[PDB]
Amino acid sequence: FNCLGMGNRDFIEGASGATWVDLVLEGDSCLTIMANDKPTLDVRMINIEASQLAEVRSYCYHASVTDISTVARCPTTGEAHNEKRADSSYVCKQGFTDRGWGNGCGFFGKGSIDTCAKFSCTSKAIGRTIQPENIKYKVGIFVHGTTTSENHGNYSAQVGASQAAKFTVTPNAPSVTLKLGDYGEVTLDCEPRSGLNTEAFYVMTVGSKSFLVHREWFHDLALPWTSPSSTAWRNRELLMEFEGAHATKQSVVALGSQEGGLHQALAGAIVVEYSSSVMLTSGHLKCRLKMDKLALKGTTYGMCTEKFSFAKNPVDTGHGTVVIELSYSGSDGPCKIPIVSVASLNDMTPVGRLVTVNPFVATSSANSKVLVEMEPPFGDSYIVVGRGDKQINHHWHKAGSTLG
Amino acid sequence: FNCLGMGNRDFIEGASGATWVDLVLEGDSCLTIMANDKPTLDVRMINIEASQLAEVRSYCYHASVTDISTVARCPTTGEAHNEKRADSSYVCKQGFTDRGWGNGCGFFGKGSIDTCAKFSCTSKAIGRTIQPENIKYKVGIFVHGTTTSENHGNYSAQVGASQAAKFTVTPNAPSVTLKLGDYGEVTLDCEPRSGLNTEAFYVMTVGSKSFLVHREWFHDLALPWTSPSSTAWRNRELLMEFEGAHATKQSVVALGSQEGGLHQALAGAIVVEYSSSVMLTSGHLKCRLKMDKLALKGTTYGMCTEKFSFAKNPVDTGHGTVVIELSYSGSDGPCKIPIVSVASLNDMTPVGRLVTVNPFVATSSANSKVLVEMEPPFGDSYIVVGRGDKQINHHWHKAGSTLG
Amino acid sequence: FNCLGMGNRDFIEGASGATWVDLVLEGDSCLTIMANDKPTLDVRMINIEASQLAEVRSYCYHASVTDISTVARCPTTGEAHNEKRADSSYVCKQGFTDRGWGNGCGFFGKGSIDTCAKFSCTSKAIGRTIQPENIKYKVGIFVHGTTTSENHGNYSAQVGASQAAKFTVTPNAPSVTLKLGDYGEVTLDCEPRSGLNTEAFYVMTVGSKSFLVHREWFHDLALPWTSPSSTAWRNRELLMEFEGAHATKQSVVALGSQEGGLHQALAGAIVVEYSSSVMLTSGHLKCRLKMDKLALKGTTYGMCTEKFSFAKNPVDTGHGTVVIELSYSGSDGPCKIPIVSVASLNDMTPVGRLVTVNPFVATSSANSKVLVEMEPPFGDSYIVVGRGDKQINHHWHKAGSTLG
Amino acid sequence: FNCLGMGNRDFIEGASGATWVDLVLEGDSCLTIMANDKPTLDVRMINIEASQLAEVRSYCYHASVTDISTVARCPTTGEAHNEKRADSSYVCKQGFTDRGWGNGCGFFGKGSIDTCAKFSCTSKAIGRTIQPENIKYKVGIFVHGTTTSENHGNYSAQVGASQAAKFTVTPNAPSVTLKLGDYGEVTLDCEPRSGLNTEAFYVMTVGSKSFLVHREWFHDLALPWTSPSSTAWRNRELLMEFEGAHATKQSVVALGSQEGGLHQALAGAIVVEYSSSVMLTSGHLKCRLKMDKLALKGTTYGMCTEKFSFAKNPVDTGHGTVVIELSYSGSDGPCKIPIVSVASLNDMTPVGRLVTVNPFVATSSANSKVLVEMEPPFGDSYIVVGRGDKQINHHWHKAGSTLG
Repeated sequence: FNCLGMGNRDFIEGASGATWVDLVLEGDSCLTIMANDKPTLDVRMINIEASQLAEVRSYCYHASVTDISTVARCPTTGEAHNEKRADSSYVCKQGFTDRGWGNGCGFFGKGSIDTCAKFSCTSKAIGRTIQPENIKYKVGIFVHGTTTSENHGNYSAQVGASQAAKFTVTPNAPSVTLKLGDYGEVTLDCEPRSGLNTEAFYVMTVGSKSFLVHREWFHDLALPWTSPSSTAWRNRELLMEFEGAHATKQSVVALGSQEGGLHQALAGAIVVEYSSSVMLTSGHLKCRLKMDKLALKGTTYGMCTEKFSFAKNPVDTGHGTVVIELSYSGSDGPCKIPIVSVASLNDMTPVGRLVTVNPFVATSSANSKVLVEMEPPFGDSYIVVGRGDKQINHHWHKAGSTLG
Repeated sequence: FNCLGMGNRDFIEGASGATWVDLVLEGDSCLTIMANDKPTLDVRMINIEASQLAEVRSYCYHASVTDISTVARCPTTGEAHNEKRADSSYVCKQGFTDRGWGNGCGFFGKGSIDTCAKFSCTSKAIGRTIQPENIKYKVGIFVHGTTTSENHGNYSAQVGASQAAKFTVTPNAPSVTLKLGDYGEVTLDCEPRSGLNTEAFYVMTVGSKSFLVHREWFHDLALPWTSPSSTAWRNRELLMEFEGAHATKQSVVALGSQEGGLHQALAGAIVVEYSSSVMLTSGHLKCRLKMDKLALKGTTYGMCTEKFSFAKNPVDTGHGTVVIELSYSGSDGPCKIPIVSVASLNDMTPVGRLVTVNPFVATSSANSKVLVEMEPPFGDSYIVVGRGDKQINHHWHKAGSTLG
Repeated sequence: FNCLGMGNRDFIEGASGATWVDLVLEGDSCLTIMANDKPTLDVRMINIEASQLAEVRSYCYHASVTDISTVARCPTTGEAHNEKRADSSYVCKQGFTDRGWGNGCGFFGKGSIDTCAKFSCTSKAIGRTIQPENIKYKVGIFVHGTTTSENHGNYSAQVGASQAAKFTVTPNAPSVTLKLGDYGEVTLDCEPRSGLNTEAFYVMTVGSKSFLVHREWFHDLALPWTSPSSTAWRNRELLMEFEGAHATKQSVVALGSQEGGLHQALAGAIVVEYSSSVMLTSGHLKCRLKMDKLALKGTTYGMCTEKFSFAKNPVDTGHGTVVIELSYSGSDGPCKIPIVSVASLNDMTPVGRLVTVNPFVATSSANSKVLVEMEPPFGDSYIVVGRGDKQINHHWHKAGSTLG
Repeated sequence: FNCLGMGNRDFIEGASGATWVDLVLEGDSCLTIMANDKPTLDVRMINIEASQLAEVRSYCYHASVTDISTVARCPTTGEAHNEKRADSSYVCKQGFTDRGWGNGCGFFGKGSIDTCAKFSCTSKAIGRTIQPENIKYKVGIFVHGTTTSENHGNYSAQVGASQAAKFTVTPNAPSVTLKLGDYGEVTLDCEPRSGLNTEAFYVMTVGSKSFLVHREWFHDLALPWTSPSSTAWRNRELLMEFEGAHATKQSVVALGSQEGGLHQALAGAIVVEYSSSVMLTSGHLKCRLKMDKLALKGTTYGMCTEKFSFAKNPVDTGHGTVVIELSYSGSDGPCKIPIVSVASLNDMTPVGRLVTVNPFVATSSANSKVLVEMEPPFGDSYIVVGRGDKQINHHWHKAGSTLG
């Protein structure tokens, strides 16, 4: 639900003195937001849920052809009529067959036939339309408070400490205030109506899969169709072959399923999960994250007085940061972790910066663990933890591409 | 099995003094052969049977993907190996997933994965090749002896009177003599090796249907294949999608059946029935029909002496002939029917001609029926039946297209 | 201008007692109309002329790319601007090139460029629309009066004898009365508005040829376009390739002509001649031909008394008629030609019928020629010309398909 | 001809103690080679020249159709023969036209015609094949001796100082020794036969452009063709339309040029310059560069004693290096430039490394300039130039991606 470890992570820095930041969150992106005097926040799109889908029409890709009958007349006795032309379920076709004395006619020549067969649809793809007002954006937010290697990405654990929440914004309720315990509150003013091209396509369901197809390409589809406004199948003939007629009988058969060809045409189309409501992969939700009522807690606790150790030594996170896990030996917590990223032990001016702002031991229990993410400078530096003569340190070297 | 009534009927006239005629018989054609002093014959291709088909290869159009497993390793610990790479039934694929502290790795970055799945073919199309020496042409022959409206097209009935037979010619036995009772014998010298382009294509079986496809188009088919010379499926990946991998697991699924797309590509291809042997629609069999030992029987019987009547009045057959059915009142048969097609009753010179040459009452039973086909001249003429003062007659007018 | 000899000739027979006949005349068809007590008429569509074509838009299929210039800036000095972006005749494109000390920049990296080139259209296809009210149908009519082998199909010659005319019908003037001398007058009430699908397509001109293209297919054309409502070429880039940029210069070239590809897409499209006005191949003009004021002249002249001869013996015209040319030896004309088509010389009842109704020698000059078309019965008949003991005759036999 | 500034530059490091290095040089790549105790070398592919191209065949894409004639005969008089069927330059076609009395025939029906027209090819595309033994690889080599900002990329200037050469390798002479003055000699053993897929395609020339097309796709081309083995155009009809024949005349015209459609099919095909010989864009030439007889000159000259200055301050080259230009005030040259890249002025241990190994003032003239490229460590360092109390220095900070 938060960012550390994700492939797609971006860092957004609030401008100087600004209590808010503009965000563009997408289906796959995880954003880490850092603003002056604010705890660091992760924000990520979880999903987009469109609920009230309405059918536009259906196409049969697999038809059933049964109950074939042919009525026949001799040459010169007029056109055959098959009484099944009265049943709207049946497809009928006028034809002719060679007749003569050998097959029951007094005259030789073309005898009339009329051949019918029941058409039913075995499998159909249903096209549905999305209404822009029935679109829920679900978003996860995480505050970089105290966490461990083990629990950092554990949602229920972070909810536990008032350090994460999930919430929904809709066109109708595009703004949400959510309290984060002692951190106070953040609001998100989003623009859910300018997030998705809702009506430039349909949701089409084909078997176990559903797609986002063009709504024009969908109309031009060459298959038998039904609408709410036309319950009877039209263009049924597309899925049927009237075979060669002979004497007084004629075969009629349905094509095999056309599903495979649909998945063919549906190559570059987005795939989406559909049950009662559709879940959209692609998100483009703009939001303003407001942090005027968010606070950095723990900024004035006394500094932890006892020794720390590295439970996990620093590793490059691949996001242009470095992360450690500390274990704190003391039982004087809650307390502020003295930690800085410096150029040398002889000069303690902070040159690196913390992503986990204001790292904090939050319990009086001994040996609790605290994960800290930071951005050391390029070249050599040291991570120095602890104060006075309890300090520990670790060298770091941050480099980039080798020669090439 | 014979021609009267068929849509596709041609008339072939033996040349003057010639005891044989060259014939080209095709899948659908019925030939009526008339030669000097010979009874009229119908000859038609019944079918072409290729027996000893040999597989060239098979293509899977519907695959089954099961037993998916993924083995995963952390970044810097090397490439994952999935032990299923040892099973030739499984398709495997190297991949990578984002790993870090959050999903069990001491280091952040791309962790190796190796994902396998069993591939089995649910439905395959089998391509077979025809051997030009294993091709039977089955042919029906009919002699225009005595027949009735009722029995004319009845094979067992004509076999009864020695007036029809069926027979086979092969490359190995391309000539057949067949006795036709008192009519004697006819031989057919055919050229079965110059009848079919046997090796310019394959017989391909797709579900319940079989087709004659190009043997080059068949090689270029993009599907997983097996040969007798390679029992293991190759190019299996064509019917599989390795889905997105995440952490330590990855989905793998088979495409749906591709059958429908095959019937698509198989539009202008010939359809053929295949069980143990294939039956070919298209025939082009050249034969010489030899009639030197065939005779017109009944040419010197006494003329029937009693009255005839028209059981069926003359009708245009649509083949440029006219057909009647006579009933013969006499019991002096077997006897020759006196019948001619003349310009007027005052001039009995034959101007029309008989297709049923030498019509004959073949029994002493009273009231037997005899069908007679003939070609009256254009304009007015008369069909005159009987001799002396027992004669009956019917006017005929033969016209063509109205003004236009 | 009339029918004898044409491939596409139909015969239309006025109904009994009817002074008018409904006609459907098409681009290629020639109609012979026969009505009771009326001279026989030929009617044929000559052409359809749409005049007031209006442009809908134009597409350039061959462009000229000239006067290329590139303006370049060093990395860190900002985006290059090419002053030709002010000229609407020029197409411009922002780019980048590798820069460094070696090519005049204090800094290494991507330097900005801006490259322009003049676009002019060398050859364009112009799409025009037809207005249904500006459509002239030109029609030729011919009356089967006296004609010779030589002059029968000679328009100026028939106009000479008041036996042919040409005339126009428009939506605005859909009815025309035209006098035919002593034959009186015929009127044609046509429906020019229900003759052509005028607005389901455009007239498109590509070089020396013009076509009737879909008006939707025409919009979707992927070429640079101009309208009367937009005089500047849009989508010019379609006919240009901006080549690879290097340092401070970049090549830009036009594609070659696209004309050939248009003729490719224009395969099944109708071809039409366009100059000031378009001439349409396809006609479907409905007319009522009214003959209440048309008369058969010559019906009561005295019968020609002298000998005729066959200047040309009877030949099958291939239209289900037979035509002769007579020479008339007498100088008693104008006079009625006694000619009939009979079953035998011993029975002069007319059984054949004249297409050239009331054949007539129209001059007192000796040895004038008169062409006569007729429809003899099937089988044998005679053409008997002259009266009393001056009569000549010719046998005719009319047959149809040989046996087959 | 050398690398500094190029977009595509790679750095190759000779292995420890190794006097040779394996290189893969490609059409666009520039390689900088650094080996122990050797001057740094740049090596780049300049081009690949295939000379002895042989035609395989030619296709006409633009035909000229002229001198049309039609010979015609009346129905029943037999087939027309056009005497131009004797000229191999003419394309002829049998046809039929409606004939009758109106256009000079005694009989009505289909009259025979035979229509011919001269075919000449206006423009043709010629397909040529490359012989793997006639392929020259041209290669530029540069030694990182003394150079200035101004002359570094100036070939004639570097040849001047024995610091660059160009040379050719062929299948027949795949190895080249080239002397570089006081630097000694380098040899390149290349594998020109394993560099290009010479015979998997043809060189096809279409107007002003030439392409590398498949040699199979080239055979299947549907255009009129000629080979050295068949000087007469075959399949000419592809570029001609025999228009509708009428009476005794028939139009015949050539299609327009097909060139545009070729450039269409030739989208993803490589473009190459062809005159007498072809120049190939794509190179893949493997070479072993041997440096056993190459030496670092100047390694034991006395250190320059006077002051340097920065003529150009250090800039990031975008290749993961930094380059400066020094001006040397002294006139004691030739002399060794003391220059090092250190962590701090208080610790002169070299931590950065020189790409311009052993930088050297090569003249006694005052104020000569010397360019130096180097790779400082990440973070802070200093470039220190000069010895004793004549030293100058410049701070450097090398960083990478900002937070994100």
